[PDB]
Amino acid sequence: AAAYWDGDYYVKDDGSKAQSEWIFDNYYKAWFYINSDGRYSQNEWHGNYYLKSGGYMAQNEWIYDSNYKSWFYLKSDGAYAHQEWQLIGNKWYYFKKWGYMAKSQWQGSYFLNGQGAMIQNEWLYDPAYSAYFYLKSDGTYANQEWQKVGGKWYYFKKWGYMARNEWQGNYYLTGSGAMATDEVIMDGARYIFAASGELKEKKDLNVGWVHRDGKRYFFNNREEQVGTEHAKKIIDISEHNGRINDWKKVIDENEVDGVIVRLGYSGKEDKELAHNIKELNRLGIPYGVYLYTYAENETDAENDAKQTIELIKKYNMNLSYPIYYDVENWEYVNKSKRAPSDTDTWVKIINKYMDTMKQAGYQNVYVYSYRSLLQTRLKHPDILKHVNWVAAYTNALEWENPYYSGEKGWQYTSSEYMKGIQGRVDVSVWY
Ligand SMILES: C[N+](C)(C)CCO
Ligand SMILES: C[N+](C)(C)CCO
Ligand SMILES: C[N+](C)(C)CCO
Ligand SMILES: C[N+](C)(C)CCO
Ligand SMILES: C[N+](C)(C)CCO
Ligand SMILES: C[N+](C)(C)CCO
Ligand SMILES: C[N+](C)(C)CCO
Ligand SMILES: [Cl-]
Ligand SMILES: [Cl-]
Repeated sequence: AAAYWDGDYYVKDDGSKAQSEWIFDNYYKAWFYINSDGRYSQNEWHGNYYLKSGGYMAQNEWIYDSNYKSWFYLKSDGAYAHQEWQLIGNKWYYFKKWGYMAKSQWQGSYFLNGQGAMIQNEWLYDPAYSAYFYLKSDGTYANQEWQKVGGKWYYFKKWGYMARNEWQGNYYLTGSGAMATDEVIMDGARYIFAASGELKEKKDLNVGWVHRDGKRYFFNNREEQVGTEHAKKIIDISEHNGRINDWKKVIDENEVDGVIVRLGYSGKEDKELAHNIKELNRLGIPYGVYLYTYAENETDAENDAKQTIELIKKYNMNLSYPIYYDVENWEYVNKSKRAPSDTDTWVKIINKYMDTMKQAGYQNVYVYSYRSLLQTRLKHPDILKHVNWVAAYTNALEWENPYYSGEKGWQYTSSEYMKGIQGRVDVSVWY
């Protein structure tokens, strides 16, 4: 025996201490870097190599470096992988310049997940491109082709963008991207598809707001009249519609009878509320208001009512339509919290909001929600008695409420285009 460790120092085959050099220890079967001070490197990098705790050079292994806040992979010769792909534990990883593992990002036509692994047979919504992509079996994005995914057909355009609300040859991609296999009503027409997706027939329809025999009516997509000649066209607006440049233009050109204006959501005022109220008041356009709730309990509900009342007085609101508690299956952007799923909690929440508003002197207060929620979570006599504005973007509402009787609204669309407004608009028929 000749060469040996002496504390932090290494004595070579001769009598001399190692200095500024790599040594291979046959006992450990490992490489070590000895520094200019004669001591082994550990828990640190030397050029392309990482020396682990105790000095051992990393080889064929992952290292997480807390200083760089990144994973690195040391190859068979110990050098860090960089600007290259590596197959490790039967998954593909990509290493960027300086060895940083790619994560939650594209590398050309491939996408690396939060763990660094190349994704395969997976949907990806990328906010950076504002669209859906599908990573195929080989990891590359679907491109200028059909893919059958989860038992349904989707079409991918140039650069991988999932087709939606559009045609591809004889096939129509619906809003979810899924190929139409039934019927689609659009363009004032009914499109009938084979179960296999090819268009079979188009039939023109009597639908929407129609002026007929000297009067105006609303027809649902089943070609059924909703209400009478006095049916009203009500839009609902928020900061999400942007700044409305010319309110009078919107009203006249689109024959709009009234507006429900977003107050905001629990704890925050809508950015366009001040402007919208100023203009609607100035022009004497009839309006009501709504608040999107993130309530979890009666305390939140009371706070919602307090907020509502504060805003009404602040902006001198003149309410021709009701105050609406907009109740949906809410979820925090960060997913930390979501709406209570039980009916009894919502009975408490909704009635606390109503009671608080009523005690404050506001007697024209109702609930808005979606048909699906009203059939399930919100299906209770003490909730339904307050519901007179229902959303269902369907061919007919086909929903009865035994607990409310009187004037009511059906929000039949969130995709209408109107003169004087940028982008899509929510519209209701009031009857
Ligand atoms: C491997 N060293 C000898 C350098 C340290 C472990 O005792
Ligand atoms: C090159 N080293 C000596 C640093 C180790 C094995 O490649
Ligand atoms: C691996 N890094 C390049 C990030 C540091 C070592 O030189
Ligand atoms: C170590 N990674 C998390 C980077 C990949 C292996 O699961
Ligand atoms: C290594 N690549 C990612 C380029 C191909 C594996 O499918
Ligand atoms: C999928 N895109 C082509 C749009 C970007 C990533 O390569
Ligand atoms: C594209 N998906 C099928 C994942 C849903 C779209 O909303
Ligand atoms: Cl390297
Ligand atoms: Cl619904």
